[PDB]
Amino acid sequence: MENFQKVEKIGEGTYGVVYKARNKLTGEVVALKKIRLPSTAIREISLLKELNHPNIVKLLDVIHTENKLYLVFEFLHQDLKKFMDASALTGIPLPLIKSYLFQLLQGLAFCHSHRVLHRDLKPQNLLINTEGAIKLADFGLARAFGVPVRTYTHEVVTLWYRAPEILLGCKYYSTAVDIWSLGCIFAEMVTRRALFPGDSEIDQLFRIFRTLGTPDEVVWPGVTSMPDYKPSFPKWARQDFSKVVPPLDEDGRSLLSQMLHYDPNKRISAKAALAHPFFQDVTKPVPHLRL
Ligand SMILES: Cc1nc(C)c(-c2ccnc(Nc3ccc(N(C)C)c(Cl)c3)n2)s1
Repeated sequence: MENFQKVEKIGEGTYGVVYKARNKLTGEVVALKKIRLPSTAIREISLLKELNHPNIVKLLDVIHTENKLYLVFEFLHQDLKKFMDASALTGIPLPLIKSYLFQLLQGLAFCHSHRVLHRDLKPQNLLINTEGAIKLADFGLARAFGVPVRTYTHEVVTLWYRAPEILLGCKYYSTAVDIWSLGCIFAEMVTRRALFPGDSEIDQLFRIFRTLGTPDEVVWPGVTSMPDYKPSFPKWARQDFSKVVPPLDEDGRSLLSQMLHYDPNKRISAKAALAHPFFQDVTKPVPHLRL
């Protein structure tokens, strides 16, 4: 770590704090994730160094030294969260929303083809550059490790993009959890409001049920047998997407509805989503970035 000079803090994840830093050997600026503290973890994270794609933030190095684990990522100039906040008065242009969703589906189709799941997509780990690219950052493992950031900071775990199977206690979930999260982020880019801003696990689940209807065996076979399912859940009727994401057109609303299917087996895959008619006229616009 003597080779890196911290510039400023740029983020706080669930298990690590992220800094902008300078590599003293090469002169390059990087994003450095510091995890406060497992051999299986070192091996699995090292496998992520091989997972290279245009829509994935490059994991440059894994440094294991003195009861800390440092992840060195390529540096991108802004996150989607800052861009959405900066665009709150005007809205992100629909062609740019479509480009970003298309690129993130390309990134997910690639990592899902290598049986790599993100598991915690959110605007703070979607990174953009001045050329119009957007990239997925910091893929999570199935087994969590290290001191959680919430125990030594004022930061809280966001549940807003969590798939309903995770909230209902499925421990052997699929790549469909990332498609759900991405659908939630797509709706938030379009409407400029989070789709399901829950502040507890039950509030998160009941916000999903109030919009999409309480799931039952008809729409989700096996839902009533899931670990955290309760027959005492209130029964809410489903709402129309025309109410949930105006002014999205019918192709975008149909795609979103397929990304938000309750049954993970019915939920569209990233590969199938790339072929959706919504992307017939996709382009790659330039964002207006204030850095
Ligand atoms: C939570 C995160 N995890 C990672 C690994 C992150 C990462 C990876 C690569 N580049 C960047 N850049 C970046 C992020 C945020 C900001 N401001 C707007 C908060 C900036 Cl100015 C740059 N962040 S951000």
